[PDB]
Amino acid sequence: PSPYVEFDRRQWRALRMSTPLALTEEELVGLRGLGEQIDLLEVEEVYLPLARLIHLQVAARQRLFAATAEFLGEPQQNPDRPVPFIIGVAGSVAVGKSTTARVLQALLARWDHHPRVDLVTTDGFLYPNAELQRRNLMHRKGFPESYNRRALMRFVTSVKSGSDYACAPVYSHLHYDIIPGAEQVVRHPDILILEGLNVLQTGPTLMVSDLFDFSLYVDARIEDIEQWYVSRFLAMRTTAFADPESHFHHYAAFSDSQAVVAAREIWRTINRPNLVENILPTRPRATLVLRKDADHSINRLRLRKL
Amino acid sequence: PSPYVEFDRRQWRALRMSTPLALTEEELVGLRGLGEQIDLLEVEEVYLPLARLIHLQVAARQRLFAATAEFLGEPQQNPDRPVPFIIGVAGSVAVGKSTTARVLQALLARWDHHPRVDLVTTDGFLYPNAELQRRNLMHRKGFPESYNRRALMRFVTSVKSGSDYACAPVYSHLHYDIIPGAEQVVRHPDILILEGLNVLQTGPTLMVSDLFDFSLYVDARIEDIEQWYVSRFLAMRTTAFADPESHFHHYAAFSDSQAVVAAREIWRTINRPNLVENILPTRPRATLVLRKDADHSINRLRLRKL
Ligand SMILES: C[C@H](NC(=O)c1ccccc1C(F)(F)F)c1nnc(SCCOc2ccc(F)cc2)n1Cc1ccc(F)cc1
Ligand SMILES: C[C@H](NC(=O)c1ccccc1C(F)(F)F)c1nnc(SCCOc2ccc(F)cc2)n1Cc1ccc(F)cc1
Repeated sequence: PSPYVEFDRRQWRALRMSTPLALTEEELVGLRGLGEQIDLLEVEEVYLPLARLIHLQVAARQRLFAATAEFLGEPQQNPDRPVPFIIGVAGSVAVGKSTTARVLQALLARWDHHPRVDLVTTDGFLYPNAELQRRNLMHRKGFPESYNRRALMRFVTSVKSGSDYACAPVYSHLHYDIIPGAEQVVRHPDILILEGLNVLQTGPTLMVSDLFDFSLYVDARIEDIEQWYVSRFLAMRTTAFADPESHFHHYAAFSDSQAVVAAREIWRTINRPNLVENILPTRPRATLVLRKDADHSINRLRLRKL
Repeated sequence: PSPYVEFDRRQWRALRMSTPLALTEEELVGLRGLGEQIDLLEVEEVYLPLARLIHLQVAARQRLFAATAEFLGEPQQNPDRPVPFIIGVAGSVAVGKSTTARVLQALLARWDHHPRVDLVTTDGFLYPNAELQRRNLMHRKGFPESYNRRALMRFVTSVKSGSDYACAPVYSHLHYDIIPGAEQVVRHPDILILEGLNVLQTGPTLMVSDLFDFSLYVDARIEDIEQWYVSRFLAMRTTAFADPESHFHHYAAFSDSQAVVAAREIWRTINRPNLVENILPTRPRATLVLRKDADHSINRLRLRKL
């Protein structure tokens, strides 16, 4: 006996969920438009039921806000609407956190209950390269201490406060650095998705996940993520690495075989250990774990018992 | 702005609040049953409203479980009813956690949504004195490592799993040790309250506060808790210390003056440092912070915005 309800591919797919849960052609066009060669069959058979389950929790939290406001005879110091409902998205580099997150942002905005949905990545809260250097942490980008934890906690707290205005900094992956002067403004959305390696990480004191209303961990066999990491790396030889401004131009194209080999070594030396030491242990902390098989198709969902 | 809604005493009192909330006389009689000279005016004027607020969260969770079971077309692997709703209660030694906990236990069982409310203290998860010897930890009794944290995690996990049967050990304060062979059995309650110094403490992997649905922190100025710790040590001269089976039986023989000196020492040397290091840093992780005046009456509630 476990604290999770477990579903295989078959039962999950088996949309007994008696909304004829099917997207329209307008929407499917829109969803192509996040093109990580996105498989619209998974969006409709898997991510749509998931947006639905999460929808039930957001709507529940919204009536609990109403009932509670009514009970407290709605006094001045109580807010006028619910604060943003915050979803955390965690997993290894290259498992597809960002794609999952973008898809949920899109699906969840479909309901009139919560149409304004924001997405922030914790990437924006890494220390600038210059600062990482000052601390001797360059070889540790994406490990817990390479993030300005205070700023990230201030950011999320302010969002949970129901501020009209919360600012995050912006990270360019192209430049391998924080963009000086850039800011993403978040203005009391109904939902805010927060995606990052570290979102479910444990801290001595108050931590970001203490402000999450729901959380998701994207999982896969460690070997399978290695393969996805390697492939994205070779593929980047065009798209990004090719660009002159790319911090990683000194790789831009140096033999497929030698790119495989370097990718494997960056994986084994940085990203894989960050996974074992720091990310995987946060897995049992998620409300929902999604396990994908070799070709990114979901084969197992574990959902915390309500 | 902050993540908290704040009430002072008068505001909380003002139960012109959308429902009449008064206790009946059979209720007030029952509530005297634990009447360590319980202030029954506070019980009806502060704790009743507090239990109502919590009830709203319990009932929300019950509906969400049903809306969710129906969306999932109710599978064999989803449980038939909600699993226990778990409330944590934390704060210093002598701050009145146990009283607080016992007053919400009886009050919450008032509603037919959730009549079966249990109470467990984490004291039952301290290592027995003998195992605490092997480890050189007798001087750290009540510090995070004096607990069998693995068994405490297993116990709370098993309850959140909806199992019919979960056993906690039993601590005797009289004998200053775990009673060998004795067990408290928990059998799928609607609500389980978990009271302890350590309930909201952080750790690297999964931690018990992950499995909570609501949590309370009982608060006061450190001066005042010292005053209550001291008063209770003196008072115990007559009561528990007087028992000849009392592990602290030699404390019965203490003059007032000697008792003040000794109590003041145990405090400023063991309990006060535990408060400052391990217990007080957990205060912002609570859903609700109850602050008490020197006289034991509540004077601030801080509640997390919904
Ligand atoms: C460790 C570093 N981490 C990140 O850049 C990073 C840091 C924080 C969040 C995400 C990421 C990212 F997804 F991009 F991997 C990394 N992990 N992979 C690389 S290569 C440049 C980015 O390339 C890829 C390749 C595949 C991929 F799936 C995502 C990004 N780096 C930069 C780097 C290369 C060599 C070296 F010796 C030190 C660093
Ligand atoms: C630090 C210790 N803590 C625990 O026993 C303990 C451990 C876990 C939870 C609760 C408690 C308790 F509240 F009872 F204090 C303690 N704190 N107070 C004492 S004296 C016996 C219990 O007396 C009181 C006195 C006041 C009070 F509010 C609660 C308990 N001890 C045992 C002890 C005495 C002398 C010495 F040198 C070392 C230890």
